[PDB]
Amino acid sequence: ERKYSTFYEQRATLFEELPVTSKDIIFLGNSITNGCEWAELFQNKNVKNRGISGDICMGVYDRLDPIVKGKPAKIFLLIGINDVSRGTSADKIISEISMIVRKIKQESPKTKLYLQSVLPVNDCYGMFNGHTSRWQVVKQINDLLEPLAVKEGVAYIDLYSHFVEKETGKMNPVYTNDGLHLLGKGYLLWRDIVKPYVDQ
Amino acid sequence: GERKYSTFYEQRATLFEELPVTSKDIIFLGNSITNGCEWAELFQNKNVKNRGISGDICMGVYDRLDPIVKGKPAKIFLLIGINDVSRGTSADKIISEISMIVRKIKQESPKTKLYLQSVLPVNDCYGMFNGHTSRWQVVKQINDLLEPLAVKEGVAYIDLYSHFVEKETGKMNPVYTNDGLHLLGKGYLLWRDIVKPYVDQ
Ligand SMILES: [Mg+2]
Ligand SMILES: [Mg+2]
Repeated sequence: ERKYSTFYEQRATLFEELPVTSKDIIFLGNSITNGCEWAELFQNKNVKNRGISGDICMGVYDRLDPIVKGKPAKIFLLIGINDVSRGTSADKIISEISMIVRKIKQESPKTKLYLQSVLPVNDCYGMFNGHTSRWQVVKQINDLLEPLAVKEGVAYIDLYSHFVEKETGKMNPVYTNDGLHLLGKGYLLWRDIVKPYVDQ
Repeated sequence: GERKYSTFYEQRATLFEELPVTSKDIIFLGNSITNGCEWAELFQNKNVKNRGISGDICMGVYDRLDPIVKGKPAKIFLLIGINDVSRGTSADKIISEISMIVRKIKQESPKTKLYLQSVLPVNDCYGMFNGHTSRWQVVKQINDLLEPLAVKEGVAYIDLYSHFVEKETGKMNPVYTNDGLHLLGKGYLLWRDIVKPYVDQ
């Protein structure tokens, strides 16, 4: 909306005022990143939120500078579900994620970059139909995102296999109250999956 | 619309239920104006924690005190009411509900220092959140009563409003906002400057 536009500039202007240091562990993405208290979840003061609700691949791309100038230890990226909601193809989304990977590697070569599987979605709550109705695209993106990681020599994290239900290909509803965002237990699963990579 | 705000509240609330609160913790508690900051970064203080929920109202804050107060935090910083203003709620009923937050906090964690922060001015200039912005006058009505309440209950009143407002208009200085309601980074630096002395008492 005009709200997501305005919220973007609020969060982006704030991040411009906060220093990133070489010890930092950045979580970078859309609402699913924005929704967490990352330092609390890992109990690690070097872990920082660079999530913006409604963010898309090129929104993340356009605000790398206040993050990369700090040369953080780690970036955990989760992006693309909002690009799905706009009818963008997995291939187009992969090309944009490529720009982010290559920009990070060039501006901050020492940063460990971890590409996180797009999370599954679920239309069972009848919300975010632009997202939940393109549930098949989640798999499409990750089947390309993993080889993108191998080619660019960066880690791929499979969150998807944990959050997904075997026989639907949709978000386990115990992780979500809308089919898109995580409840507490959703972030506790994330924590258990990614924790070993926060402590590499 | 209100469904996304309702589900977002349960999302933030259930996460806070999994996040332990301790005797050293400094809590920023309130609505999207609290939610929007990275508090521990703003104050370079690992003890400072975000319990902001976009869209929250006084009774939404009241109903979620348990997982904050049971850890007996060092400080709570409260900023709440503008979403109640947006529902046509009177400054009197708002104060009434803020008074129940204050007594629950004292009762459950009496060593917790509580700080009551002036409700921030709004500005209809951007034509956004017209529920909030048309009612810019109700801001100062709440604050006229909020300072005497603090004094009554023996808790701090922090005046943010006098720094954010344009005295000529009675509205949010557009330099701190792109929508009439929420803060730009600059907005949060002005907030830090005002509150850091209370954060470090
Ligand atoms: Mg559920
Ligand atoms: Mg402005």
